[PDB]
Order: sequence, then structure tokens, then C-alpha cells
Amino acid sequence: MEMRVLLIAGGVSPEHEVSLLSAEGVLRHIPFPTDLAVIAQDGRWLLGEKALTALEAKAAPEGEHPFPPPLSWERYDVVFPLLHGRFGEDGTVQGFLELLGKPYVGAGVAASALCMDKDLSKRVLAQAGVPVVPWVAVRKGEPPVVPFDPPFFVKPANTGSSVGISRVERFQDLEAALALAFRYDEKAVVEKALSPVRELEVGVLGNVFGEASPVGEVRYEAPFYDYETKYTPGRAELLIPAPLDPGTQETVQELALKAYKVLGVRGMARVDFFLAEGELYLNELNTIPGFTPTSMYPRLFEAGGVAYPELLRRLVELALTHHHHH
Amino acid sequence: MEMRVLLIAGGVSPEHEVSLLSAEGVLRHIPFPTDLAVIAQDGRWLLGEKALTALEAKAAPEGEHPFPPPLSWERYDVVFPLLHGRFGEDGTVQGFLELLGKPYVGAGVAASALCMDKDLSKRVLAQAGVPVVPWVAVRKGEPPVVPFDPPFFVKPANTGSSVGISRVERFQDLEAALALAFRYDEKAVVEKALSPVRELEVGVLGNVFGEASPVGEVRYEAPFYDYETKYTPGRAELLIPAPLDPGTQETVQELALKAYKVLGVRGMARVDFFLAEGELYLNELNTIPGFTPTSMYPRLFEAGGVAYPELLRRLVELALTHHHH
Ligand SMILES: Nc1ncnc2c1ncn2[C@@H]1O[C@H](COP(=O)(O)OP(=O)(O)OP(=O)(O)O)[C@@H](O)[C@H]1O
Ligand SMILES: Nc1ncnc2c1ncn2[C@@H]1O[C@H](COP(=O)(O)OP(=O)(O)OP(=O)(O)O)[C@@H](O)[C@H]1O
Ligand SMILES: [Cs+]
Ligand SMILES: [Cs+]
Ligand SMILES: [Cs+]
Ligand SMILES: [Cs+]
Ligand SMILES: [Mg+2]
Ligand SMILES: [Mg+2]
Ligand SMILES: [Mg+2]
Ligand SMILES: [Mg+2]
Repeated sequence: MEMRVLLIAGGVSPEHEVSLLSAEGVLRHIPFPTDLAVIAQDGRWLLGEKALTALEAKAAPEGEHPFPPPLSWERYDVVFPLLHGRFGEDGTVQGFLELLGKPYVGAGVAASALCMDKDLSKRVLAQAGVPVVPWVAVRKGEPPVVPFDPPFFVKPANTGSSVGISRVERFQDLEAALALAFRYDEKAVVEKALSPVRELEVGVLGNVFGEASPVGEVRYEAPFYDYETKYTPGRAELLIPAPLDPGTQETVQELALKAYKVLGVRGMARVDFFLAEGELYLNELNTIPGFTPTSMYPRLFEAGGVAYPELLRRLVELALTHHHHH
Repeated sequence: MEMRVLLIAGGVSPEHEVSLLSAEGVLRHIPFPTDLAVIAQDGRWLLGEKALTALEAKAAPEGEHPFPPPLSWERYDVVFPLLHGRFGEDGTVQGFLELLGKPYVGAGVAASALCMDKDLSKRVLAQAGVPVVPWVAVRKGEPPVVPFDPPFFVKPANTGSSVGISRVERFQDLEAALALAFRYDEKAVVEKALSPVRELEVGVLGNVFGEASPVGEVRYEAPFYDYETKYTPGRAELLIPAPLDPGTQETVQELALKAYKVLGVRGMARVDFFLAEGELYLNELNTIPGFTPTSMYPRLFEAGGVAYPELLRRLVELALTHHHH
């Protein structure tokens, strides 16, 4: 096999360990020769055996090479940026790879930045006619103006793995929840809490003609789908396909493929939905979904007849068929 | 306090020559020690004296160092990216500076990529309640669907300096206008042409919560505010403050700062407006406006009491206020 892929995992985001968990899942199944590069939590890079060493530790606090790393970029045909969250999924790493001229897996700069921002993405989706949960954006220092009644969900505008997210019951608790989210981002969203709710997720694969995976449902007993529930094995109940009627599942896939085109995503995406009182709401769209043992995106496509190595192979091919079209 | 600025100009976008003119304006008024780095049209970088030599030539087709350049970044305290257009104003260069850790003038990755897309910005601004011109997006290869009557304006979605823009009077001319636009971007926008139209411009300075300049109005005798009109001296008149009705100036400034806040722009932006039949429309936000001799952003704030050196001082200063957060 002549194809050579550079996998980049880790990062300075709070999802650093999740990224390393995703690297292990991709390295186990990718059918091409693949080297790993790890971004440590201090921003410095680890290469070669030191990157594989940090992968066994499932955490990399300190690195060796400051950015830009002395990496032989001409060795690799495709770069796989497996960096969840800030400085990896928000367009920053994508912009660096665009200047290197390398083909890379996943969405481009604008689509990565647009989808990581829980406020700007909802504005675009609401403008295209996609149903979303009522919300408002709160900037740091600016007092909150919430035109709907609690319960709320307070999130950092650019977050992942449910980090910094709080379920708020009384308006008294809003200022403390906003202060937690402001630890992770200068901007936060306050969303109306759907109670009760079912959580549905669909994977999308493709550049121009994206195709949807079967609809899956996630169930749990924690207050919400939080960090511990997402990544502790066995804590989350992953139901594929979702025990819904076919009509709702078809509508979920229709909405996912539409949001995929509206937001300009290419490569891949996991689209999360809320089902409450028969009404569908698009929650978010993740351009670099997790590939951890408890993650949903790889399982969603295996049920659809696309095995784990076939999914990763099509991700790498899509990065090349997009690059050739300039 | 020590302050050494690295100025980056040139670039691979069609506005390459315009960027070098902006660098000459910035270097003539910036109050800090400032080195120049030139990105040639081939993507390779020119450093030091070769960057100054290419500045005198007003064009740099070929460069020396492939990306990333062997630049001594540690020598500089703020990076001033002055690259108009794609690969400079659209978040790509900003992402490299973020990973670099050096503070930089202007909008971040998200705000740059959003303002540089004439379709994405209009989607966000229309949802936020900002009035915008009726528009539609066309992808290269897809057949267009323009649900409104001509005249149109056809634009590359990522264009600047009126490059690739056509005024379309007949439907039989749409195909040629799209083929022209698709030379510069894989996505194009088709907008309902306002005729007649007055053009208003207002500058913003600040991080997210901006400070608005006086409103200025551009006059010209060309068919539209095209490339030759934008950069040939004397072809464009700037009337400050714009001859506007009571409260109309305030409304323009309110919309400018509102779009600035929604999109979360940092540093600066020039916000362009259309005035047609008493109605206001938001045209675009340019995060890296021109600093060329005929550009309006320094003149808008000069009329507001912020001189050219003070304007550049606050821009460098705002880059550190965000970085120190
Ligand atoms: N409006 C809401 N109503 C009910 N529950 C919500 C709402 N918003 C968020 N939640 C709960 O909080 C969890 C996290 O929400 P969200 O998907 O925004 O977090 P995230 O970190 O972006 O997720 P991911 O890890 O997929 O990126 C959801 O799985 C859901 O269970
Ligand atoms: N919808 C419209 N109706 C009427 N005139 C228009 C319209 N769109 C563009 N124009 C004319 O074309 C010119 C350029 O439009 P636009 O500002 O979109 O180009 P640009 O390349 O973004 O300009 P800049 O150099 O400010 O970036 C405008 O100044 C205006 O004169
Ligand atoms: Cs996201
Ligand atoms: Cs809203
Ligand atoms: Cs713009
Ligand atoms: Cs539209
Ligand atoms: Mg998410
Ligand atoms: Mg989620
Ligand atoms: Mg512009
Ligand atoms: Mg303009």
C-alpha cells in the first residue's frame, strides 16, 4: 500500500483525551499506512515513537516540538485531523493545512468554524428553515436576556463532550452556570430545555452528495448526556437503529442531509437531533465526531453496511476527490 | 513597553497588488518598528530586503521560501496580516497565527471566514434582523435559480475589490457572468441589483463591541464601484459626514455595530451599506479593509477624530487586549 496518511490527535481543547481515544479507534481500523502526530495539552507536538507512547498513556501534558512542527509533510498523501474542539475542529488547523497544500479529511475552514459555534450555526440553520431549540447568545460581561422560562441548558458557544454545559432549573442558578461556561469561551448560549426528550443521531458521509447513516438513539439515566456518560463504557445505551417509526427516521435523515448542505460541510459529520412531543429539533452538527469505543459515528455506518475500515477508506478518498477539484 | 510589528502583505488572491498598496500606507503611518513579510503570488514568501524590494515593484509574482517560512517569529510582538481576499482575510492565515501563539491584528478564524463569504454572512445577518439585498447562491456546475427579476449583480462568494463582479441586465448574459465569477471561487452569489443606489460606508474599531466612525458616502460616475474606480485617484468621492436624513446616520451605525457584534469581529471592519428608495441594506463586512491611497477606512476615522497613526496604534493594541484575555 503506497498511500500514507498522517493522523493528528490530542490538542489543547478540553477534549484532549477524547481525541487520543479517537486516534486509537482510527489506528485500529484504517487500511492505509498511518503515522500519528500528537498535539500535547501545552501546544507542543510529539512525533514518531513519542506520539505512540503518549497514545498508550491516553494523555499528553507536555510536548517536544513547538508549532510549526518539524514534520516531513511531503511524506503523507492525506492528513487526518482528529482534533476535537477548540484549535482543531473550529477551522484553525484546517487553515494551516490549506496553506501547506495538503489534502485533509473533513470540513473546510468556514464550515468548521461555523459548525463549532453553537450560536452562529443555529442562526444559519434557522435561516434555512431547519427546526432548532429557542436560544439566545450571552457574551461575557453582558447581562443575560432570556425571553423564555426555565429550565435552561447553558453551554459554552464552542464546546464539545458536554464540557461546561449546565442544566439550570431556576433563574437564580443562571449566573453561576453562565460563569462556568465563560471559563471555556467568551460567548455562551442559553437554550430552552426539552423535557422529556429523546436524543437521535445520524452520520453523514460525502462531499457534494452526502449520504446519511441509519438513525440511532442514545439513552442514559444521568441528568443529561454528560462527559462521564459519554465516555465511561457501558454507561450509555446506544440503540441502532432507533426504536422509532420509519416515518420519523426518514425525516431525521432528510434534515441531516439538508443541514449538511446548508452549513457547507464536506467529508463527514454526526448530526444530533432532539425528539420531544413528536417535534424534531436539530441540536448540533459535529464535523469531527468521536471514534472512541463508546462513540456513535462509526457504529452508525456499520449498521448501514459500511464497515469501520471501509468508512475510514472513504473518508481518505473524499479528501482526495475534493482536492483535485480545487 | 517593547513593540515590534510584523507586517504581512501580498498574497495569492486577486487583490495581491492592492495588498502591497495597503502595506505602503500602513508603513507610512504606523508608529512602531515594523518589518515587512511579502507573500508572493506563487505562495512563496519574501523576507527582509527582498520583501522591501518587492514592495517598490508593487507586485511579487514569485517568492523564495515555501510555506511555512523560516521567519524569526520571536522577534515580533504583534503580527499585522494585511492580506486582502482569499488565503488572508478568510481565516486560513488567522488559523496559522492562532497555532503560532502570536497575537495578530483583526478578526479571528470564524469571523474572517464568515465575513468573507457573501452568502454565509447574508444568511447570518438576515436571521439577526439586518436588512439585506435579495440574493441566492450558485455552486460551480449547478444550474442557477434566481427567483427575482434582473438587473442582477453576480459576484464570486469570496471576492474583493470588485473582482469578477458583473452587472447583468438580460438573462441571456447570466451564464457569462457566472463563468467569470467561477474563475475566482467555487461558489457565486446572485443579488438583486439596486438601481439607482447610494453607497454608504462606516468603519468599526474594537473587539466585538465596536466603536463606529462617521458615515461616509461614495460617489462615482462609472457604471458601478468597480476595480478601476476603486483604485484610480480622483475617481471616487468620499462625502463625510454622508448627507443623510436625521436619525438615518444613527441607524447605519447601529446596524454596523450590531452585525459587528453578532459576527464577533475583533480589531476592525469596514461595513458597507446600500441606500435605495429610502431603505437601508447591509452589503458586506470587510475585516481587512484597504489602506491604499484611495481607501476609505483611514479617512472615515480621520473624520471621527482618530488620526492615521492613532488608528494603527489602537489596532495593534486591540490585538494584545484579546490575546491577554
Ligand atoms: N435544549 C436541550 N434540551 C434537553 N437536553 C439538552 C439540550 N441541550 C443539550 N442537552 C443535553 O446536553 C447534552 C450536550 O449537548 P450538546 O450536544 O450541545 O453538547 P456537545 O458537547 O456539543 O456534544 P458533542 O460531544 O456531541 O459535541 C446533550 O446530549 C443533551 O443530552
Ligand atoms: N446588490 C447590489 N445592488 C447594486 N449595486 C451593487 C450590488 N452589489 C454590488 N454592487 C456594486 O458593486 C460594488 C462591489 O460590490 P461588493 O462590495 O459586493 O464587492 P467587494 O469586492 O466585496 O467590494 P470591496 O472592495 O469593498 O470588498 C459595490 O460597491 C456596488 O457599487
Ligand atoms: Cs459542534
Ligand atoms: Cs434567537
Ligand atoms: Cs467581505
Ligand atoms: Cs436567500
Ligand atoms: Mg458537539
Ligand atoms: Mg452533542
Ligand atoms: Mg468586500
Ligand atoms: Mg464593498
